[PDB]
Amino acid sequence: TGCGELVWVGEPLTLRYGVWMRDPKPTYPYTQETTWRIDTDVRQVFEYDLISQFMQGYPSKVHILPRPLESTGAVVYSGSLYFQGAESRTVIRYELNTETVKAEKEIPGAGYHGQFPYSWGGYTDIDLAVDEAGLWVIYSTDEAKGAIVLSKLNPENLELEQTWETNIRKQSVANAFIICGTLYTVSSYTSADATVNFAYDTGTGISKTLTIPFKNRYKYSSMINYNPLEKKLFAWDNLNMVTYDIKLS
Ligand code: NA
Repeated sequence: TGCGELVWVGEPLTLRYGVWMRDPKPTYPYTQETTWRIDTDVRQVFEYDLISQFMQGYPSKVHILPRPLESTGAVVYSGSLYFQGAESRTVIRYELNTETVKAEKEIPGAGYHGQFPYSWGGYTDIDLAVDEAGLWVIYSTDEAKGAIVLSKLNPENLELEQTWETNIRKQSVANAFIICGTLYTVSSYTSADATVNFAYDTGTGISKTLTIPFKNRYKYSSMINYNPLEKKLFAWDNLNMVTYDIKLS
């Protein structure tokens, strides 16, 4: 089937100057092979029309954002860059082709700037994510006492269409990502032998503890972007982009 429960994650494979992203819902004038690189005051977004230009690193367009990014936890979705404004709980939708801020949204009650980071720290309080069902934001609040909160976002206007309060402490996991409507978290032990240790199914409200091995090289709050179009995990560890294959039940 197209979707299912995560049962296996492959070994990370290093992909041959900054974190880059592709659109899982490519929208004309862009195509599947359009790439965007965030140069890491993170404010420049470099746009490459072709994979050749991207690998033969010559950009086709440079965007200047109206404000800098809090972190690399941004996504490109349906022609827009969605990101968190520095030193804020504000998510911004920046339409890339028109260079227009189409929407801004305060994530209500969200902690930011070192309140609810992942276990390895950094300004990772708030993460944007994309899956088969659309656009998400992962965060926490004082109301939720540091438990991971997730909200499905309307990609047009950034309204919170639905919110779930999960039963896992955000600061106790190294990372999190959403596949087929299920939130998965990555453990934070000491070895490179991490695990996908928890799942929360937003379709049912059912959560459980898992033991899926997840290879991780550095004790660093990596930028993980699941790409539902490729059905692969993409991750940036401040040094390289890597891809994890997956298998769904
Ligand atoms: Na992420």
